[PDB]
Amino acid sequence: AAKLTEGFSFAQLGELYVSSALQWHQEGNHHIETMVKDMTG
Amino acid sequence: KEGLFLIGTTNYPEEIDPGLMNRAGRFDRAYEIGLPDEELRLEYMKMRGFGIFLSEGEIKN
Amino acid sequence: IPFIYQYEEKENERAAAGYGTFGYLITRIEETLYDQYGVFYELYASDDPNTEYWELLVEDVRSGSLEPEHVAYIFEKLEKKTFAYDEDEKEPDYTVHKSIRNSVYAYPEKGVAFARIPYFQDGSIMSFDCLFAVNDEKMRAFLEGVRPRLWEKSKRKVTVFTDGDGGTSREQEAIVREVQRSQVIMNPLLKKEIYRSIDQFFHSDKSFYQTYDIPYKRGILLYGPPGNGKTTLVKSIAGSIDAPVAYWQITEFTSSETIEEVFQAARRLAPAVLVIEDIDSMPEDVRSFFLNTLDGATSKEGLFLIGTTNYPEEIDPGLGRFDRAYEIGLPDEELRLEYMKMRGFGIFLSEGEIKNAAKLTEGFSFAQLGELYVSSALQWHQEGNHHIETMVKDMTG
Repeated sequence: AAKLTEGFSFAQLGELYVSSALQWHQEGNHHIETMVKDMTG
Repeated sequence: KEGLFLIGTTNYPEEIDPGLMNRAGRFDRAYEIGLPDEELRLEYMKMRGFGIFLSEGEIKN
Repeated sequence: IPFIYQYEEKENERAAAGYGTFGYLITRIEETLYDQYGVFYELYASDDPNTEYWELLVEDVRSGSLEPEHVAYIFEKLEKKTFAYDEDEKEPDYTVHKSIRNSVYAYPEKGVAFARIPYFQDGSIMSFDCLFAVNDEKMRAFLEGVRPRLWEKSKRKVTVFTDGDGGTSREQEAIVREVQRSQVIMNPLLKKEIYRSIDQFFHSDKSFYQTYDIPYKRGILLYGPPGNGKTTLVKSIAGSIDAPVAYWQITEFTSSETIEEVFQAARRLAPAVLVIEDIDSMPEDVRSFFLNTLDGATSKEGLFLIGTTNYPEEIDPGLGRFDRAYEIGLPDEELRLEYMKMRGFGIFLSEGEIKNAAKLTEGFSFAQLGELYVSSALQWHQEGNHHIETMVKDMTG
């Protein structure tokens, strides 16, 4: 995830954390690769 | 300790400070409240009371 | 555990400053009310900050009403008489009557009594306003009655709010001219429509609003090209309504603060019509806040707002946040003709001459028909001759 987050601000890595946290806490599933690719686009 | 839930309103989303948006703190989701479609207009007219003086067909019309 | 101050007070040093005079006056006011009415009045406000019903008291005394009875003077050698005359008001009142300060008054049927107790300090003469009642139920009924009395009294008046640097200035004015509905010169179809709201809001039973579940408020915008007499029209509409009328004069001092003052003061006269002329003159930094007072989450009821603008563009950017916006154009032939009979052309013209003059005044504003009237009047009053056809043709050119 460090490798895929090129061009990411610290804030964006933070917003990634909160959004990735719910999913793991909601769906038992984090889906970071899906979420980094969706947050870039 | 323990939680403010903020709700902001605007008729002019263009004049919004963009810093407000898509952060978990500050406003993390925005929703558009748009003109009602026909099904919703018909729903509004019924609860509002148009049925007092309008027939079921006059309201549909 | 030790105490620094060990001085032991004479019992004479326990006395409360000012209480010996005040408690003595209150006791005597109560003894005197008992002697005259046979009941016991109790203090309910020792220096009442409320002014509304204290102003009703003064107007009651001033106008010779039977209801408030003069019970006693407080100090033998302070004033027993006063007069309404204040040189700062527009309309002087020369009424002379018994003083309010230095007096005790009672509304004996109401069970409520008033004493304005004088005292000396820095260096003027001031007073404690003291309110008495025979029991809690009468006190409450008296308070509940204040607003309906103020309402009836303000039907008979027009209240102007002029925004200033400190705040808004309230000014009551006599209804020197009453206005019948037949004197509202206006497009008949739209006159009919507006008066449906007005008659329901002011001249009917209020049950309509509860039956259809309809907020009890309204706001209409009257717009059109300049000189179309919008202002004279709104005053004419306002004058046809059997309810207090309040005019709000936007100035360069209008802020979100004066707005709230004016609306809270009008809302005390609810139901009332609130006239707002040239709402386009208000500063652009309060306009967002202003439109919220009419439709926001905490907007209130009881007011029928009527505004006028020449720039509908700038007031209600959604043009829509007023309930309805009506265009007032220049008068067509029949309106021009109603105008001429109401303004008094029939003084010096035959009916044929009026009909004709209505016909020749195409494109005339109401103001221009007015300026025609004054100029045509002199001639008939100066030369025995009116020469309207000559004067309309000369005023167009």
